[PDB]
Amino acid sequence: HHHHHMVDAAVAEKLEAGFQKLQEATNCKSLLKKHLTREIFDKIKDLKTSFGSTLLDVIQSGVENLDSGFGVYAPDAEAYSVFNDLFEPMICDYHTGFKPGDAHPPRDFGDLETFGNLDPEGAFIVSTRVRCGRSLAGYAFNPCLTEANYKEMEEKVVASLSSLEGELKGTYYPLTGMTKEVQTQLIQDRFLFKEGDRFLQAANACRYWPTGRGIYHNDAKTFLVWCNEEDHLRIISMQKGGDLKAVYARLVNAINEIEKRIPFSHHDKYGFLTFCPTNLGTTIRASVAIALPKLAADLAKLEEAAGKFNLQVRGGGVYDISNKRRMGLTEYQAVKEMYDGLQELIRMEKEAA
Ligand SMILES: NC(=[NH2+])NCCC[C@H](N)C(=O)O
Ligand SMILES: [K+]
Ligand SMILES: [K+]
Repeated sequence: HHHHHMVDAAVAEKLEAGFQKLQEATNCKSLLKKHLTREIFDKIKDLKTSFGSTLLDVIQSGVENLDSGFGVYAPDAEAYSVFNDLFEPMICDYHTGFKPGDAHPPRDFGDLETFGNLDPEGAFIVSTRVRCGRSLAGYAFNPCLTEANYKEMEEKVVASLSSLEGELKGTYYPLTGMTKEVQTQLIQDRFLFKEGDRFLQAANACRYWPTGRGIYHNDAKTFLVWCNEEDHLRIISMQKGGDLKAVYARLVNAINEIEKRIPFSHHDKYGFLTFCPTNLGTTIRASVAIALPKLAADLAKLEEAAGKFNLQVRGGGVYDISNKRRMGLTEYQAVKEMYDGLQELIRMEKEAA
C-alpha cells in the first residue's frame, strides 16, 4: 500500500520537464497535449494510486512520443479514479456519446437469437470481426506488474483457455521460447504480436518481456486471444463472410467461460477497465469488410447512412464498417448498431440502380 499523496523529487522533476516538452511542441495534436492544462497538471501532479503509480506513469508515453494520438495509459485500475481530472476529459472527448456524469451500463451481451442473416449468399460482406479487451481483477496493469504477477496471471489465463471445449478448443503458444517455426506460422495467420512499439515501450508496458505473454487460437482460426500484449487479454472472434451472429455468439461463449474462472476489472462509470482508455466501456471493436460498389459512387454512405446507426466508414468500393460507440451502451446495443447499420447499407446497395 502506497500513500495517495507525495511523489519524490525525481518524479516531480520528470513531470515538470514533460509538461514543458508538451508545451514547447506547438504542432503536437495529441489528446494529452489538448487536455493536460496547467491547472489540471498542478492539481494532480503530487497524487499516487495505492500501487504507487504517479502522473508520470500515466503521461510518459505521450511525452516521449509527441506524435501520439491519445497519449496516456492507465498504469493500474485505480489510476482512472486518482487521475480522473485528466482521464475524464480525454475519455469523453475520444468516445462518442459519453459525457461526464454518465455511468456506463452493466455488461449485457443480450439475446443472440435476435441476430438474423445479414448476407448468407456472400454477395456483400467479405469478413466479420469482433474484438474485446479485459483486465484481470486484482492485478496491476503493465508499468507496475511484477515478474511474479506476469507468471501467476499467465498460469490463470492458460488454465482457462486450455480447458475450452468444442468450438473454442485450441492451442496456447507462449512467447517465452517461441520457435522461429511458430513465429512464421502465426505471422501467416496475422496472429503474432512482438515486443511493443515506441508507444508501448515508453509506457513501460514491455517489462520482463516476454514472460507471461502468449497467444491462443482455436483450431478453426476463428477465435484468437492475446495474453499481455497491451491489455491482460485481447479476445477476438472472426471469420470470412457475414455471419455476425456466429462471430458474436462464439465471442460471448468464450468471455462467459473465462469469467467463470477469472473476474474482470470493472469501474462504476467507465465499464471494463483497459490499459488504453480508448478501449473502455464495452471494449467492443467490431469491424465488417463489405463490398458496396454501387454505394461507392456517393458518400451519402459515410455521414448520413452509416452514421445514422453511429457507424464509421473507411475505404475499390470495399469498406470497413465499425462501431463508433464503445461506452454508454450495452454490448448488445453496440453489436446491434452494427447489425442494423449493415442491414440499412445492404438495402441501399440493392435498391441503388
Ligand atoms: N493500441 C492502442 N491503444 N492505440 C491507441 C493509442 C496509441 C498511442 N498511445 C497513441 O496515442 O497514439
Ligand atoms: K466525444
Ligand atoms: K450514451
